[PDB]
Amino acid sequence: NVRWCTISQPEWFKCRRWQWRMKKLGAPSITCVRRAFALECIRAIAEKKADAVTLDGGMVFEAGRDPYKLRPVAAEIYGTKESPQTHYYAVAVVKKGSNFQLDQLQGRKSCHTGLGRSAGWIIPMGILRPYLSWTESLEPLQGAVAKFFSASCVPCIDRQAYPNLCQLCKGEGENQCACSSREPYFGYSGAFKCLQDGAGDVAFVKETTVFENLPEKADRDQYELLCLNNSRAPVDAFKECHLAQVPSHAVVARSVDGKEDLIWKLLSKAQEKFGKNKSRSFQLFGSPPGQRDLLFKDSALGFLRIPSKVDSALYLGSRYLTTLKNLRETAEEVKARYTRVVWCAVGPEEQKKCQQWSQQSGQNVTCATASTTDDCIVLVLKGEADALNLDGGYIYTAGKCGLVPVLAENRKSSKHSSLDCVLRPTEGYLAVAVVKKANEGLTWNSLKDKKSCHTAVDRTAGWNIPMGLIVNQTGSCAFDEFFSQSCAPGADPKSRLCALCAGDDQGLDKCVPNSKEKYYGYTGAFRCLAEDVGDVAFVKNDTVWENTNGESTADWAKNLNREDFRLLCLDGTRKPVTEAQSCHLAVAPNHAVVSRSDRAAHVKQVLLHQQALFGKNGKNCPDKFCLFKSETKNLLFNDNTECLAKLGGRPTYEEYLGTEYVTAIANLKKCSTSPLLEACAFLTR
Ligand SMILES: *[C@@H]1O[C@H](CO)[C@@H](O[C@@H]2O[C@H](CO)[C@@H](O[C@@H]3O[C@H](CO[C@H]4O[C@H](CO[C@H]5O[C@H](CO)[C@@H](O)[C@H](O)[C@@H]5O)[C@@H](O)[C@H](O[C@H]5O[C@H](CO)[C@@H](O)[C@H](O)[C@@H]5O)[C@@H]4O)[C@@H](O)[C@H](O)[C@@H]3O)[C@H](O)[C@H]2NC(C)=O)[C@H](O)[C@H]1NC(C)=O
Ligand SMILES: *[C@@H]1O[C@H](CO)[C@@H](O[C@@H]2O[C@H](CO)[C@@H](O[C@@H]3O[C@H](CO)[C@@H](O)[C@H](O)[C@@H]3O)[C@H](O)[C@H]2NC(C)=O)[C@H](O)[C@H]1NC(C)=O
Ligand SMILES: *[C@@H]1O[C@H](CO)[C@@H](O)[C@H](O)[C@H]1NC(C)=O
Ligand SMILES: [Fe+3]
Ligand SMILES: [Fe+3]
Repeated sequence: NVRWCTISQPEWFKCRRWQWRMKKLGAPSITCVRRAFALECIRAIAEKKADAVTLDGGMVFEAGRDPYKLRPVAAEIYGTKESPQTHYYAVAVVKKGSNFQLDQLQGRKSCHTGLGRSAGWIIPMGILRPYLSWTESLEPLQGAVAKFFSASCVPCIDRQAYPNLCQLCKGEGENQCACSSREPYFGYSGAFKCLQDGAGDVAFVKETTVFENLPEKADRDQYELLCLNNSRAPVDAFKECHLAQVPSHAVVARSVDGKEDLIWKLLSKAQEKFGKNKSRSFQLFGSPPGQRDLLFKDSALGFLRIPSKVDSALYLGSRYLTTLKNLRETAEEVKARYTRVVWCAVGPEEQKKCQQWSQQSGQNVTCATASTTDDCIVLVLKGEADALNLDGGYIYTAGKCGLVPVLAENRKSSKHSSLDCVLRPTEGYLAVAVVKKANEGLTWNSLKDKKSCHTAVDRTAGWNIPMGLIVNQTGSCAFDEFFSQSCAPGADPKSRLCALCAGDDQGLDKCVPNSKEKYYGYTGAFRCLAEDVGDVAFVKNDTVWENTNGESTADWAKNLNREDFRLLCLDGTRKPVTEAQSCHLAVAPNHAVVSRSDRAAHVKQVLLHQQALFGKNGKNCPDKFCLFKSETKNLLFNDNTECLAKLGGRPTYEEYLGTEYVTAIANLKKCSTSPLLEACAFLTR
């Protein structure tokens, strides 16, 4: 049983018509909950009084927020049968023979589909905003818009407060300018009817609205499209004369106990039975004259199922998310947001370092925190954060979600002193497998059923290199059953890969992938080996050196003689820590700062500026703040980092990491699926 939320009597009548029509096809059953508007349904679903409803992108946004916390489980697909699309275009339709252009809309009368709707509100108001003369302190956007156009019809608007924005609305009193089918001028088709009846000079609807209302070209010849360059165009030239491409309408459900399986089941069979061109009796994507788009959009081809990790912000995307959120902020807030760089911190300790950086940077750098690196990637994707420095295996994940490399970590080399660190090339680190010397008979061959220590899952040295090699050599994909017990932060806490993880000093958050887990990272995985919790540690060369022989002042690593450890070589021999060059697993590319394509240049410029103040030969280091020092913790950047080096021209994730490593990651990735990887797949549609 799925409870569908309807916001009107004509929508309720279709649901009920769909409910009876379902029964004979066998499960699931559909219930028709009656509400008045979109937010009521949002609240109904959140309160478990209903299960599904289809919203427009502006509503999708609001439904994802607290305290609703709803996610889009399926999206409507538009377009043709052979040429589908899962987005649409917001356009401005004018009647042919008008002298106004897009700039000349002040003092005109307009038609809108709804307040806070994609094509009808959000999209057109982000374009008109310079013409608005909005002084944000005196009134809201609705107040600036009210004095911009003369009369109008924008349903859902406060009729009592902005009567001119409801003045052109064709509704009957105290139901006129309503947020549903009650107002005849509501919706895309209702907006077109407002233009067609000559009430408004322009209607803001989608690209197919004029095609669905005027079947013959002769009547369609009397309309035009206002383009962005302040020109005009014919209605079939929408793909060149639109305002923005907006993501399609999605069905939403609860994040927890959402009934998404039943919802999809029901949606799949309905679309297969009464879809577009499927039956004579019932049309799912077909609704009555005078009341279009009931439940779903009219002439929608079907439903595209959305991946579990994709939320409402991810579904909508940073581009739409910017424009929506930018309308909510002021010009100066918007200005300041683009200027500031928001760094993403993984964990508690990193956040503290970032906050110190922020205050020392005079709020030039701002922080955001996530508990994992993956969460931070997601925040970068959402636009909530701007950047973070990442290990190569995470860079793969970020690049597959479209983030690009900006600057790489560059430490002290053996050759140059000449060429500046910024202009000096990265050398790459050596991936090693370290053991205690006192456990003789431990070779690379005798590795099965031993205890292991990894920096984290998906990382280069602690994960991708040894597990990729082991999978290849075993010829199996069950890495969970290779070692007897491990500590690989990022695995299932109830699995055996988390079995040796410590948690904090209270022992909570065991196997978490951040600095609060005792055995996390380069430092923690060595510590795991050093304290004899595991038999092998997969880390880099530098870690062994930095944590032995008086280098580390930490009490666990303070009494460590470097001659008590060996390096397992891939030829079955052991070697001392001085011959890492002849005994390593692979060479890994250095950790780099990733960012979004449009933020990359700004982030780069800013990071160069910050490096001069707080870096290795920083002006404020070491008396004020040192960006690369974290008390051997490697918070934000590795403590050994000499500077952040510039990369070459255009490099993608594949170019930075390298074909061989990318393919190596690729083959290892076939053994297990990542939800985030599935979600980024869908976002790069
Ligand atoms: C595997 O990783 C190794 C570590 O990353 C790497 O060895 C490093 O190699 C680089 C260049 O290749 C060396 O850089 C050179 O450093 C010298 C100056 O070094 C001296 O001072 C540093 C810093 O000392 C201070 O800071 C530390 C820690 O913050 C404090 O403990 C210390 O008290 C100081 O306050 C120090 O690290 C060096 O110590 C090393 O060498 C001495 C003997 O010389 C040893 O007794 C000691 O245990 C340690 O091994 C040294 O005192 C500089 O003048 C040169 O121009 C150059 O920049 C690094 O020092 C070296 N690091 C270490 C820890 O050895 C290996 O190259 C790498 N292997 C491969 C195959 O890649
Ligand atoms: C684990 O095994 C897999 C499968 O053998 C390894 O992937 C293989 O990697 C090699 C080199 O990285 C690929 O070969 C290359 O092919 C190209 C184009 O044909 C050629 O120009 C290169 O010179 C090279 O020969 C090979 O295609 C690839 N195999 C598959 C099935 O993708 C993987 O690297 C191994 N893992 C680790 C950690 O070494
Ligand atoms: C912040 O950036 C501005 C502009 O580049 C610069 O003048 C200022 O000194 C910076 N402050 C810090 C501490 O980075
Ligand atoms: Fe819409
Ligand atoms: Fe690494």
